[PDB]
Amino acid sequence: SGFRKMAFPSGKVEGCMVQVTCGTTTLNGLWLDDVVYCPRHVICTSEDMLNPNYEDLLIRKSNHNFLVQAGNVQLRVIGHSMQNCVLKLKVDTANPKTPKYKFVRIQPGQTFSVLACYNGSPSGVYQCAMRPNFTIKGSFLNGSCGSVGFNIDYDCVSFCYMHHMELPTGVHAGTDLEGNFYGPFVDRQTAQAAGTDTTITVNVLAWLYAAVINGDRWFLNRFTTTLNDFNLVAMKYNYEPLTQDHVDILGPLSAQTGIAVLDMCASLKELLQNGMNGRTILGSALLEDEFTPFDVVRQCSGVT
Amino acid sequence: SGFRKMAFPSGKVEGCMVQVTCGTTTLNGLWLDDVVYCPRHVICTSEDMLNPNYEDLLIRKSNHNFLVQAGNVQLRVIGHSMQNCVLKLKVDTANPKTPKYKFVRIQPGQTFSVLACYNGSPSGVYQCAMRPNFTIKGSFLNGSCGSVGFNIDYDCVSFCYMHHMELPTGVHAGTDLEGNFYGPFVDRQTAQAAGTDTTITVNVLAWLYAAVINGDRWFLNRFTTTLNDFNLVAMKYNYEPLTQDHVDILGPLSAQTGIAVLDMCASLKELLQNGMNGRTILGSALLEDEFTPFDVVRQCSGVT
Repeated sequence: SGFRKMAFPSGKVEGCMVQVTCGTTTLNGLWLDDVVYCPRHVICTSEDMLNPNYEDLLIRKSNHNFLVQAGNVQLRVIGHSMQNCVLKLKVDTANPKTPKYKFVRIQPGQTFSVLACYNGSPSGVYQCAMRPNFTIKGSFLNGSCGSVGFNIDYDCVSFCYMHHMELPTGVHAGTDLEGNFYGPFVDRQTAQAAGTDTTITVNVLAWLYAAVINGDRWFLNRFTTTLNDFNLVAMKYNYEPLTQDHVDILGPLSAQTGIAVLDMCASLKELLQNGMNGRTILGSALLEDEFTPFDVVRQCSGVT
Repeated sequence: SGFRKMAFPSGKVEGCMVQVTCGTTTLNGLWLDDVVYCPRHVICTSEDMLNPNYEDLLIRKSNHNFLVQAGNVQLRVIGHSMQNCVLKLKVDTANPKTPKYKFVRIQPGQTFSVLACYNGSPSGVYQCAMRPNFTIKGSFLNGSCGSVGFNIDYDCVSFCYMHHMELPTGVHAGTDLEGNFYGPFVDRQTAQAAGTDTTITVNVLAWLYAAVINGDRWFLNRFTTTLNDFNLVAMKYNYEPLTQDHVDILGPLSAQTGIAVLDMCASLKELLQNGMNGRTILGSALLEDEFTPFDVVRQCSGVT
């Protein structure tokens, strides 16, 4: 029993982190096979970041200008290319600790673990969600760029995120491992405002199911609702519309608890309309939306 | 910027987890040097757990009755002893992945990372605090016993916790790595009620400092207080008494933010008396007490 904001074990990703230095800029790289992936803004002076022309900046860089250190051993850079907003540094040594891996582009509402790194060294691991506005709410200081987000499926690391930017509002923007930003963000120090940070309704419902499974039941009510009725209330509270796809995804939690998804929707409707009245659910005074239905099943069943 | 409930990177501890089986009971062990540490209740049938005589139960066990598997390779058990509530299984092979390590007994209010494991396989990592009543609020299913709690200081793992028990209230009890329970708990399936789960005041204050550092300032007020005045309010709200030792420990956060500890105490006093009025602090609607002053400094400075 008990339900915790749980990250994937980070060892497999720890073995992939390196330091990348170009001129005076140091950040993190991801070493898989004989390629090191890092944010292309490694080539920028903070001055460059105001209006960088990356293709022009990159012309002035050679293989020997990219200093790649794995622990306290230097890797030899034999090639470099830009793919979207990431640099791929070809090295002469395959990472001997390369796990089975994939690159995946996640959807908003999907959760992942971040291994926060500085100078290629892991400092910590925490669980995130891709927000509906394609930001994440991370913990990233200067030097943390190139820190990665991931999921693990048994022995296969799916990399979904590389850290690039903090917006002036202190929220975070990055890319997939093909270097494509999540959302409309660019690797330039300019005005970039995030859109509405809506609540991930399907994740809230998953977490309410987690609460019931774990003995927190005070919020279960005598009501039901419809998708359309619930959605009128979701809209008012800046919750994402709930779709039949979401209801289908919650089916196994519905089944396990014997609470129909639309009944749990009606419980969530009353919580939105009435608030918590100073009560808590799984040690939270707000409705948690950074657990997916898959997360709740995994944690409640003990998948390794 | 941003402040997250962050666990230590778990790789060093992942390399230490093994499976221990005795008869039909399987749980986790910690492999350091040529010793595997596991809960002594590995020798119990669920029947035994009602009133176990561990010395008597252990007489019927030989080295070959303890099956220890590290990945899918069996370790040869050449000795076994009971120390308090843990078994030490001597194996013929030193763990080649043994990190630098210490065994530490933590105080209530101290935080640590848990690597939740099943069948010697890591499922997840999360951050805990030793509660003032010497419980932890974990996420542990059947098979999770022998999962460990730890802190990392650069390259040295300090092991502070081994998981043993869930109380009927769904909170968790375990030992240090010398096998001494935290608090008054015993490895017996009997009535064991936890005492008052008080709030770790010094950790709340640390987290309020983290909030200010991260731009969340709405709760800073025009007031100050005294330790004695604050403590009258702490008592009423089941907060731990604040001591001059706590004020001294908060000194670096006081210094960095320029907010006197007793001024932050007066902000916390108003939050207790007035509540949050539907506002949040670092994405929480309650006062977070599972960050130590050391945690806040580490995260806010980016220690690896």
